[PDB]
Amino acid sequence: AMSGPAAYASYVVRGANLVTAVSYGRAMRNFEQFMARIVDHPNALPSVE
Amino acid sequence: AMSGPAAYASYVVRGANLVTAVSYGRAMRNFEQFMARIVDHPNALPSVE
Repeated sequence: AMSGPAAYASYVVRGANLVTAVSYGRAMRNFEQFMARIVDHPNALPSVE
Repeated sequence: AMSGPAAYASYVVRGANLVTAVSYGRAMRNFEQFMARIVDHPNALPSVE
């Protein structure tokens, strides 16, 4: 017996990646984390937890 | 005597322009108004008015 997930994780190109996917021809996994670290906390050192 | 602007037009790379400027090698002009055509309201034909 084991207990894992039941479904796939869903990744989809939503409203901010979809502009750079169309216009630049490059997209990114999870835009919201890249934006919330470059401009929101620019001096946050990479910690583990 | 003519009427004209008192100052220059501003363009700042703040916001979502700064993420793609750092992560990728490119940057829009007016990313926000450019976003409202592609994902916020698609298949709308260009009209001058």
